[PDB]
Amino acid sequence: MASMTDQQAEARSYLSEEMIAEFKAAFDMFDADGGGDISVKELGTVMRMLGQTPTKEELDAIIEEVDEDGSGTIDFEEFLVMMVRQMKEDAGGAGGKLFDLRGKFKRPPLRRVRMSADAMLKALLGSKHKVCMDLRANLKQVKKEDHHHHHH
Ligand SMILES: C#Cc1cnc2nc(O)n(C(CC)CC)c2n1
Ligand SMILES: [Ca+2]
Repeated sequence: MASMTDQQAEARSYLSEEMIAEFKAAFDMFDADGGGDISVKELGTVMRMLGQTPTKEELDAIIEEVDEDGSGTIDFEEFLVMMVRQMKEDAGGAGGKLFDLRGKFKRPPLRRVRMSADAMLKALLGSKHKVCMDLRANLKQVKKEDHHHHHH
């Protein structure tokens, strides 16, 4: 835990103390059994609950690209990286788009599309979301060396 060379450490460092305190409630979003690991099913349930409707392949992919253990599983730090992923690409991503083409007040609705991490957390947490969403990034990014090959 001292030799920070993983993606979880980054996630933990890209957030803020009070915001992490709010993320504590994230376990309640689905609530497996009061203490357990979450899989594509459980996760897919919560995310489809916001109106979106993807495939298991989508769920696995987003977890796999961050899963260093080679097993998509959500967990203490594994959960954290998930939440940061949406805000990460929204702040500094390449190709990632919320499909928003109107940055105004009379803008389109939820549309059941990939919206901001803020909007989703507001729905997932059930309006408990009040912390300031600050993703520590800038106008700098590059290609990652992360590319896995395995099918389960
Ligand atoms: C629950 C949940 C959750 C948390 N963090 C995410 N970051 C993402 O990109 N997603 C989905 C789209 C909402 C990927 C398909 C995330 N779902
Ligand atoms: Ca895992």
